[PDB]
Amino acid sequence: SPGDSRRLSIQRAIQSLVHAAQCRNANCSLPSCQKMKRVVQHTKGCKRKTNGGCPICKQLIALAAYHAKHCQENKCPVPFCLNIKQKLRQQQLQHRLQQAQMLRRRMAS
Ligand SMILES: [Zn+2]
Ligand SMILES: [Zn+2]
Ligand SMILES: [Zn+2]
Repeated sequence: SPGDSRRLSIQRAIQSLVHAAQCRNANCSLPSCQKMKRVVQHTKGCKRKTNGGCPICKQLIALAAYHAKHCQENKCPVPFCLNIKQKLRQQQLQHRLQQAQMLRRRMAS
């Protein structure tokens, strides 16, 4: 199916990013490693990242989002993973504040 196929592909890709983000063997021989490593090296070096429309970083922040939802790794070296977790904490802070606001409106004036 086209559904199972996309999912497979995304999960193979995230698995390869997780590998390549921490791989320190120039002697590594996983076929995907070399290309993913480069994309990861590039992000370390790219200052503008997505705010500046860099097309590589724009693609791996979308990949990291698929990854970060599940990631439990505290010092995760996948590019943008920490950012996506920050963004999620902040959505929750804001949600709590919406809940406070609801109670406050009820008592207001
Ligand atoms: Zn490797
Ligand atoms: Zn970039
Ligand atoms: Zn992560």
